[PDB]
Amino acid sequence: GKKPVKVKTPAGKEAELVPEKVWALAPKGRKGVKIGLFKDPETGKYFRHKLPDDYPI
Amino acid sequence: KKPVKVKTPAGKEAELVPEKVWALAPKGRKGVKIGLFKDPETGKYFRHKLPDDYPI
DNA sequence: CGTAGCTAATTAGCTACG
DNA sequence: CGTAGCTAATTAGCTACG
Repeated sequence: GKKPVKVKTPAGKEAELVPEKVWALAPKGRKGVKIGLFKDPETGKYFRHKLPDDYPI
Repeated sequence: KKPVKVKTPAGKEAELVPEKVWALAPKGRKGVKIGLFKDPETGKYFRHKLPDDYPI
């Protein structure tokens, strides 16, 4: 079970979505941010967003 | 559009035209003029100092 | 201090083409 | 039709000098 993330949707509302896919966006040598792929349940569209630094990848 | 004599990160010397130029200066100081270059050898970008007379 | 935008990975959502 | 190729969008640290 992948943990849900609290995100402000592109629509505007807040929601506890669970990422379709998770990966680390980082230039070599150092860690960067964690990016999750989300699907807006409302409009059906996709959007990316930063994840908490301690989110399990 | 004027070429600038820069030392590439690759190590070689080249006469390159900067894609983007601007002034990197704090308040009250002159600072420097910075150019955005692209190493033709590797395709890698790098910043470098431009002459103080360069058109910004 | 000060500006500017590349860099990394990922894929949906296009367009393009054979 | 099927497939291949390009971009938008997502972060923050990095680097250039004086």
